[PDB]
Amino acid sequence: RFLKVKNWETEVVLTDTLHLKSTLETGCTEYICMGSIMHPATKDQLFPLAKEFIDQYYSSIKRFGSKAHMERLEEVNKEIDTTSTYQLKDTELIYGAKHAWRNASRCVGRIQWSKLQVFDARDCTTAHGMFNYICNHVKYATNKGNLRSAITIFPQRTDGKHDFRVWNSQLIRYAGYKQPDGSTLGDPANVQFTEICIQQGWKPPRGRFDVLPLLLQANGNDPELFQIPPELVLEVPIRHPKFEWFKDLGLKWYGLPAVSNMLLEIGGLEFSACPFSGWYMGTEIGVRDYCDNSRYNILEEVAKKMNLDMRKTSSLWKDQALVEINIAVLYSFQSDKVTIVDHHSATESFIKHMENEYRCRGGCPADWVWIVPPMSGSITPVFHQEMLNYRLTPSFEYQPDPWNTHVWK
Amino acid sequence: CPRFLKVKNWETEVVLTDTLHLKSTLETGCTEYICMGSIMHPEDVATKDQLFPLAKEFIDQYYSSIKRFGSKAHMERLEEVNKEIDTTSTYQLKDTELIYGAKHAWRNASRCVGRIQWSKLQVFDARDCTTAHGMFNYICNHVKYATNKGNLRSAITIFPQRTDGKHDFRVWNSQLIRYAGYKQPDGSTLGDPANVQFTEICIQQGWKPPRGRFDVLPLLLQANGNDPELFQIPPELVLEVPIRHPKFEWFKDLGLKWYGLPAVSNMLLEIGGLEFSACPFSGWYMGTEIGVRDYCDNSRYNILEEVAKKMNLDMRKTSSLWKDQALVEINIAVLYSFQSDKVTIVDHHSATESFIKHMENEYRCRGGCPADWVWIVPPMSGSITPVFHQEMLNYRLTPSFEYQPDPWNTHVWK
Ligand code: HEM
Ligand code: HEM
Ligand SMILES: Cc1cc(N)nc2cc(-c3ccc(CN)cc3)ccc12
Ligand SMILES: Cc1cc(N)nc2cc(-c3ccc(CN)cc3)ccc12
Ligand SMILES: C[C@H](O)[C@H](O)[C@H]1CNc2nc(N)[nH]c(=O)c2N1
Ligand SMILES: C[C@H](O)[C@H](O)[C@H]1CNc2nc(N)[nH]c(=O)c2N1
Ligand SMILES: [Zn+2]
Repeated sequence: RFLKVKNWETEVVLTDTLHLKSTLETGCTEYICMGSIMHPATKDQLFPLAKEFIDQYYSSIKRFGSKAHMERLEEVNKEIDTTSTYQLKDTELIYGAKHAWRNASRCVGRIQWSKLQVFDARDCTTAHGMFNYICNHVKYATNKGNLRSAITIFPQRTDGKHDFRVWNSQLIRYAGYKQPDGSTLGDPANVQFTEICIQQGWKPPRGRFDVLPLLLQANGNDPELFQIPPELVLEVPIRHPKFEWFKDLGLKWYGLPAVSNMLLEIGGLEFSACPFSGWYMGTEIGVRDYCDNSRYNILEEVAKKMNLDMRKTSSLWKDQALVEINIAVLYSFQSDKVTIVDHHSATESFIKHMENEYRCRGGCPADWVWIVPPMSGSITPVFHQEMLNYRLTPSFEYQPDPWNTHVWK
Repeated sequence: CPRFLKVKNWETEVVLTDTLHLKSTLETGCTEYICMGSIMHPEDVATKDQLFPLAKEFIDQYYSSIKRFGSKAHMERLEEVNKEIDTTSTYQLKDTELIYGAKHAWRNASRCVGRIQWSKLQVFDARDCTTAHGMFNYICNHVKYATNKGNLRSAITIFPQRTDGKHDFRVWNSQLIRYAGYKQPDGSTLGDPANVQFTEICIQQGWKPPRGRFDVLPLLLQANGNDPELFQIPPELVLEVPIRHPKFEWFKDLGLKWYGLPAVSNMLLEIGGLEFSACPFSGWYMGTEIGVRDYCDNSRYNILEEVAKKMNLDMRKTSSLWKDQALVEINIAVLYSFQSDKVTIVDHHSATESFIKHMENEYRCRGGCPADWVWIVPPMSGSITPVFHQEMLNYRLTPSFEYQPDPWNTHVWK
């Protein structure tokens, strides 16, 4: 049955028919909602999954039931029969990748989904080759600050014993170190991965913003360390348009957000290595990266320099320091002409994007809990926007951290 | 379902195990293939057969709570209720049961961040009420008691339950205390835009509006299914706070003020299958309720722009975050004004911190705590409050507070 979503600010009402095409589960039941939970093949299973994907591909290019469509199905069935798997055509690969992004309920940036540069790395066989592909990705995506969305797709999972994995959670991240006393130098989110690198032979500068090495795993072998050429890593020193002391905090960040630990699923096939990149919404750095307790935690230091009253919470000193930090981040990127979007602008685009999708697609899966920005929620248009969440394929999925699964040789 | 459900806090890595969801009663609106957790809203009267098991379930729960489950008293109460349903098709709650039910409707309110206080709730029994004048009397006493000269005390007043659905008691007001909103011919709105509809209804019922920015609405009260009647709440019973700012001298020049007592009156209380259509209840405010939503919402007082102008922020780029900056100062002002005037209020950092402690305790001692993340997380600065990183489970336990249609949509005029 059709479902309605209402915007309470504008009273605009959209009708969802798209959810009727979903097949994967949300995590919820009729009795319990799990909307705030972060994480709620064989020949036999594979072909219908493949058949489904091939179907909507040919439906997308308006050639459903064509001879070419029929033949492709017959070709895929025979190939699963003989080899227990199948390979995607280049067109299918690109379509599948764009629609995995399109279907990403938690991404507020999806108005861009069809502008995605797809790099086909399924011929890769070694970690050295993975390194090369990734360098090319980073260079292309960065584009001297005029960032471009991209995804590099490495060979699909075979028997599960020969997975390609990027062990980094992002291509570019700063190191974190457990200090002797107990605190943390650098980025606390990355303390474990940093130690994994150090064990593998990485010589840490033990600085505050050390770019981590790539830890790359090809065909199920032991992962190998590589250093991204520094000239490929674009960074932005964070300063504030009024507070001239803000630069004295010695903060900077990287311009390219590039998530590398997720799994891309297309027509039953699993791509365990598929780093993808876009550009930042300011809050991702300014709110989460800098102000989470389990992160850089600079709220105190900034509020002190703003000489704010920090004894009582009701002075909202945390709230004030937060806005200023996020002003600094936006101002810094824009001044260095590195692509960035503020949460007001991003959330506006998303409402516009939703309207588009309801119009041409009959819906848009959207995770309110993740779509609403981590600051100033209700003065953004998405706060008052009702959303329906459901799981469409092709999709990006979570997967276990490889150091929990890998058997070292 | 399985017997155990785990939730994680991603900031502290604390994990909690929920068994209480097994007692869940109604549908959530979600299914296996769709989540509706951001949907605001995902005659009637129960029959003898429908009522029997619902009352039994509640009476069982009550006697379980006072450690007398299976006792002679438990069994006699069950038999008494059963016979009363059999021969009257309804039943009456004992005072103890009524008080227990009301407290637990609040305890079970998944959208409420303030539930650490749930056991401290003054329950006013108004089931002897027969007329709108009497409703007015009970409601005045509620306001005076709850307000306590600024030392607010949470309270609920419960009017007679529903019978045949044609004799409902209703408070037509959405809250006991709200400001009027007036639509102007030129398209603009004076006062509170959120209340324009109810204001017009009052004006049609006979109310003479002062037509100001902060006119307290009259009470519109329906007893026993009769046409509603208008009453003016004694002005001295309405505690208000002028909003000023601890640094900005000019903030007072905005002429803003708000009322101290948040008292919601359009919800339905459901206990053991009985339905109390008029059950006004009140607590004290979280600042953002007034400072973010009431003031800064576009379809509300919308002073963000004017505050920004007096702060001389660049308002041409959104990326200057002039809105964000203004919003903070506004909420600073609200909190400062209330505290200075010794009127009870809580900032979002305190409330969310208290709620986390509450939730943990509930998981520990009750086996869970239904919570709606979408409502629990505050409308500003979400990620720097401890609830943002806390996974939650939402499900519906009874007794409960429910939504119900606005009474003008269904009322048969005499
Ligand atoms: C082009 C600019 C983009 C912007 C501004 C943007 C913005 C965002 C933001 C703010 C989040 C929440 C991140 C967090 O809080 O951790 C997010 C999540 C996500 N994005 Fe986008 N994004 C962009 C491009 C992309 C691209 C190119 C892809 C894939 C091809 C993508 C796929 C995803 C996925 C899969 C998630 C959430 C993963 C999960 O937790 O399930 N995004 N995005
Ligand atoms: C004691 C101080 C209290 C505080 C600080 C508090 C705080 C809040 C807040 C901030 C909300 C969200 C409101 C909104 O965003 O519009 C809320 C909702 C709610 N509260 Fe509380 N509350 C308190 C007392 C109470 C009491 C005494 C009751 C009932 C006995 C109650 C029942 C509810 C219910 C049923 C909702 C959500 C209603 C819905 O589903 O829309 N609360 N509370
Ligand atoms: C492609 C892209 C762009 C962007 N601005 N942010 C992302 C953020 C994520 C992301 C990052 C981290 C997590 C879990 N901490 C969940 C999602 C993934 C991709 C992103
Ligand atoms: C008892 C109590 C205290 C408080 N501070 N806020 C409430 C807020 C509500 C509430 C207010 C508004 C809405 C829908 N706009 C839904 C629930 C209900 C009760 C409250
Ligand atoms: C669309 C969305 O569900 C709606 O605007 C909700 C979101 N969360 C909320 N949370 C609270 N506390 N109060 C609200 O009014 C809302 N509004
Ligand atoms: C518990 C909760 O689901 C978790 O902290 C989520 C909430 N919403 C989020 N939203 C975004 N965009 N990013 C996040 O990491 C989170 N964290
Ligand atoms: Zn759900």
